[PDB]
Amino acid sequence: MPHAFKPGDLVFAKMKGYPHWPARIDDIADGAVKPPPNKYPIFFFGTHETAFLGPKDLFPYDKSKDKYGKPNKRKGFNEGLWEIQNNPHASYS
Repeated sequence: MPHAFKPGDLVFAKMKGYPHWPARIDDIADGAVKPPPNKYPIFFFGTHETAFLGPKDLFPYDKSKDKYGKPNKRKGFNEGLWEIQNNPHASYS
């Protein structure tokens, strides 16, 4: 059975106006800005941008990849598909 989301989990994350996007739940480094309550720090692969999202916008990657894991014209998307499949836990800083 599912647990709550934790750092390192792989997802497609949904933002208004964007396709479901390959991403991970990030850690929050000591001294780093914390998300709002009930929000997670989401790192989006390919763009390497961060937003704060709650679970309603988070789709576990294994369950969802057949639906959402297809190329897209949007900037950074296809790079992001490579990253989530091939090195999802690397430093992209």
